[PDB]
Amino acid sequence: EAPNQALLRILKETEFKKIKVLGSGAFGTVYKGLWIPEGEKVKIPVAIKELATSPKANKEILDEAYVMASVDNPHVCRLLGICLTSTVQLIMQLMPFGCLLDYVREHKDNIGSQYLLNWCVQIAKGMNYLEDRRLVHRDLAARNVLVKTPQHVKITDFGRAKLVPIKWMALESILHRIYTHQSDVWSYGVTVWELMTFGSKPYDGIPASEISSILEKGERLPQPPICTIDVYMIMVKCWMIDADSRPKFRELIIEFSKMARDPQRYLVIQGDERMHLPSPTDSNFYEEDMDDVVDADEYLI
Ligand SMILES: CO[C@H]1CCN(c2nccc(Nc3cc4c(cn3)nc(C)n4C(C)C)n2)C[C@H]1F
Repeated sequence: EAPNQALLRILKETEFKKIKVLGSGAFGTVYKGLWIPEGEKVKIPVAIKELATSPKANKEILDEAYVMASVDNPHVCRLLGICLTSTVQLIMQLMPFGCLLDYVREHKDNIGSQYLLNWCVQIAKGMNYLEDRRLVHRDLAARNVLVKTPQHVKITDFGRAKLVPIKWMALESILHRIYTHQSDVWSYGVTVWELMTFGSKPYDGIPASEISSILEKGERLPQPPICTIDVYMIMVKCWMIDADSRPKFRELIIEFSKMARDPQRYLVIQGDERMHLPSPTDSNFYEEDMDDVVDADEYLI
């Protein structure tokens, strides 16, 4: 197929400063930082993913760097560059509000129908872009959707993307390890369920080995209280046994968009419309020298 002419930017260690730790797991650690390129007079807020050195872990991060440097969409996280130190670090855009999963849990009392439905549209747009680029995510979940601003979310975590999270997986994937854009649609349905329930764990208490049998019988995630039959019906269609019967991401963009034009007809939330989240039109929305700071989305070379 088509040659991948994406540019892999090699960044000097001296061009960026680690500020604090954002998260730490088995992979290594993610830091909040600033990237001050060449003689540009710009400070770009960045997230630095730093890898111990084992030949296997270095290949896995370079496989993720390959995919992440090959995407370019407002609703997908792109790789700004890599730094070749003794460790190997991925330079990414800072998503200051973290993962959408923790965001819905921490801010449920100020999350209205407008925000929820717009997030669904944005995720479907990012996913439809990945489809255009012939990329199967294989790990779509609310934990892997990051928040740039409460009004702007992006799909990330390409560590499993190709051309195991059982409770988010399609039945063909659990049983036969078959991954399609239609298996991503199933994971999209589960992600929406996570948003609509304000961060509830799917099939809470049920062990992962029991899921495949539960799905085969016909058991699915329940109707969230805020969901009208209109929204639940969509989630349900993402969980059909026949992958081809499931909606396409382009149809999900359309369906969630029609709904986002009249959000209270499709999601029933007490106190909705009187709820407000931070916006770039708020005071003190934007610690260091705030001079010459530019978001990665506006920094293009
Ligand atoms: C497991 O590795 C993950 C780490 C998170 N990730 C990612 N992609 C693109 C941008 C980005 N930036 C980013 C990540 C942040 C963040 C601010 N900005 N605050 C927190 C708490 N986190 C994560 C650790 C979830 N983070 C995708 C993968 F790199």
